[PDB]
Amino acid sequence: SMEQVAMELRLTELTRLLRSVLDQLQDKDPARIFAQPVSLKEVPDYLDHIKHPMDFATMRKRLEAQGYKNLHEFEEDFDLIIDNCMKYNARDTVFYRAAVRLRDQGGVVLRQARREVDSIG
Repeated sequence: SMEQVAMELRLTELTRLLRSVLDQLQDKDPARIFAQPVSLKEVPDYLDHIKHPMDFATMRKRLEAQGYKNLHEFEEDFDLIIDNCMKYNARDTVFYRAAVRLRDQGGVVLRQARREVDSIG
């Protein structure tokens, strides 16, 4: 149907906008602490601690399969990156502090993205 295609064009445009959002958030992690999944080889107990791991590469695969239906879903995954890190690592660690900084800096980007998603439909 023509409706199905119009829907698909909106998903595609959302995917375009989320890709740019993703790039901007990832620039706020110049150390690449959140680039890749936590290694189960190097942290064998990780899944005893963290039930839903997340990282920027895993978000990027979902993105390019057009697997985010709305900004809320995308934000949930971004928040997992931050929240997982702040639970697993202590406050006095480079990792915890990197999450805080990403959260604070990401807030600005996400604030405007929400306006753009509402605005452009």
